[PDB]
Amino acid sequence: AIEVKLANMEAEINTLKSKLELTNKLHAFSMGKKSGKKFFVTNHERMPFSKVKALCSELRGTVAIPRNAEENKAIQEVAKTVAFLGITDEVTEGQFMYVTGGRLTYSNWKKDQPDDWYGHGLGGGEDCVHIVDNGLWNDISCQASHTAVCEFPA
Amino acid sequence: AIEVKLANMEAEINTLKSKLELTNKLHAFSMGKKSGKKFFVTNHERMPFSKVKALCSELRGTVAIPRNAEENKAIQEVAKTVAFLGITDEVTEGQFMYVTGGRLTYSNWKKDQPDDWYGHGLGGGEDCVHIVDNGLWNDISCQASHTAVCEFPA
Amino acid sequence: AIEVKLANMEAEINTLKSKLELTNKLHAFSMGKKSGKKFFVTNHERMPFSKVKALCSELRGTVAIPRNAEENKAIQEVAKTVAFLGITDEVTEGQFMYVTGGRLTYSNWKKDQPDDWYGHGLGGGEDCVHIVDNGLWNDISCQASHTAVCEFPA
Ligand SMILES: CC(=O)N[C@@H]1[C@@H](O)[C@@H](O)[C@@H](CO)O[C@H]1O
Ligand SMILES: CC(=O)N[C@@H]1[C@@H](O)[C@@H](O)[C@@H](CO)O[C@H]1O
Ligand SMILES: CC(=O)N[C@@H]1[C@@H](O)[C@@H](O)[C@@H](CO)O[C@H]1O
Ligand SMILES: [Ca+2]
Ligand SMILES: [Ca+2]
Ligand SMILES: [Ca+2]
Ligand SMILES: [Ca+2]
Ligand SMILES: [Ca+2]
Ligand SMILES: [Ca+2]
Ligand SMILES: [Ca+2]
Ligand SMILES: [Ca+2]
Ligand SMILES: [Ca+2]
Ligand SMILES: [Cl-]
Ligand SMILES: [Cl-]
Repeated sequence: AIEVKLANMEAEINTLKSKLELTNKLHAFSMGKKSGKKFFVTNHERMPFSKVKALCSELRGTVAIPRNAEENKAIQEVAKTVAFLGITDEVTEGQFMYVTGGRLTYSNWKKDQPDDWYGHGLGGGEDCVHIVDNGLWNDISCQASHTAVCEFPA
Repeated sequence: AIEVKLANMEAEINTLKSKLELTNKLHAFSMGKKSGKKFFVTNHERMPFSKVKALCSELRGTVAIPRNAEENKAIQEVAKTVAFLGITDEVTEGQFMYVTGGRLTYSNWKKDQPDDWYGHGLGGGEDCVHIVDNGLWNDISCQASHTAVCEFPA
Repeated sequence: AIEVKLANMEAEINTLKSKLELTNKLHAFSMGKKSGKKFFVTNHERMPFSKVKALCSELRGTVAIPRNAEENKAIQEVAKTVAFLGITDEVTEGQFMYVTGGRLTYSNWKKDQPDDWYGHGLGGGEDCVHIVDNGLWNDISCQASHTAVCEFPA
């Protein structure tokens, strides 16, 4: 009966994997994931950039990144407040890179930005980026606290 | 002792099956499932009727079908926008059927509806049904795009 | 093969435990849970207090309890309507205790409340509590039906 039990166990585990996969698809759908599109999610909590990265990473996701107007819109609609984006120029001042690697292609900066401003007193300039209400971008200090928005694959 | 190891693993599996069921109930609850009532959910995506059916099927659910005043209002509030219902007369004009079978019973038509309007100059007349923000019903082209709402058993 | 197959299943089970934990974490995150803080969830259903208690228990949570003004507002924002709180004076009239045990360490009683009113005609005085307008408290009949709001640990 040992082999029969082992064979049933494999079947129990497989059925469980299948149901968990279904749970995951249903949750993404209920959270607004559009067919074939990447989806964004937030808990509406503000925190320094390093905390957003750590949080999304814990969720097996990454800090939200707009690759085009459509996604930029989706992120602002999900965030409903100023939120960090997975874009920074910490590695080399002036050159913005996606946290997941690579130079910035699409951009949607506000007029007169980025400006690596120091007048905020949080020490240093501005090497992180956040999306404001109207969808335009601004470089801000990575120490500032803004809404955490994580992104999950299409 | 393999038999002992196997028994303990079976216990672990049973615990995970209970935890996953708990996850499922908490999620249904968080998305508004009322006790002893069917559960309606949407990702707020508009799409032709053919896709709504496909998406809901992939999630092991069906296109939302209101069977009474209670459910009509519940679905209304979930969609929050004009959404398709699982009702069609595609087969035989004038004979609206439930995507899951049977002739239409409960209905909440808007004054002058159905009317199988062809004036939309798209394709045929109107063989699908959607709910307006007012909660009423209207037959519409099955190729128009409206919010996708799926339903799960009570 | 047997022992090799069994070892693999231990790995399959452990992998599933981690994936389900990740799923639970993302869901709490999507339901608004803030880092290191407890969170509240509701399906927006009104029901008698005993129903609320049994339901939250089934979800492995407890009936929502404000421990401070901060949490009191949180509950108020999630419920959006009048909701029951996990506080009652059923054991000893006049002394409200947390359904989880212990005397109140924080209260936000409305003026002229608690009054253990009998004029409601449901029978008995008022031994339960619900948060009303402005986030203020009022003792109400446990027989009355109000929004179910459950609490889960930080
Ligand atoms: C939220 C925002 O845009 N903040 C910017 C700040 O980063 C800096 O550029 C400053 C220049 O004086 O202007 C501010 O408006
Ligand atoms: C949303 C809605 O009701 N659309 C209807 C359309 O289906 C068709 O019946 C047309 C004929 O006049 O009238 C419109 O108002
Ligand atoms: C919803 C509410 O506050 N109900 C209270 C009721 O509990 C009782 O105290 C009554 C006495 O007159 O006053 C009402 O305002
Ligand atoms: Ca720099
Ligand atoms: Ca910079
Ligand atoms: Ca700036
Ligand atoms: Ca027809
Ligand atoms: Ca028709
Ligand atoms: Ca019509
Ligand atoms: Ca009493
Ligand atoms: Ca009392
Ligand atoms: Ca009272
Ligand atoms: Cl910085
Ligand atoms: Cl009572």
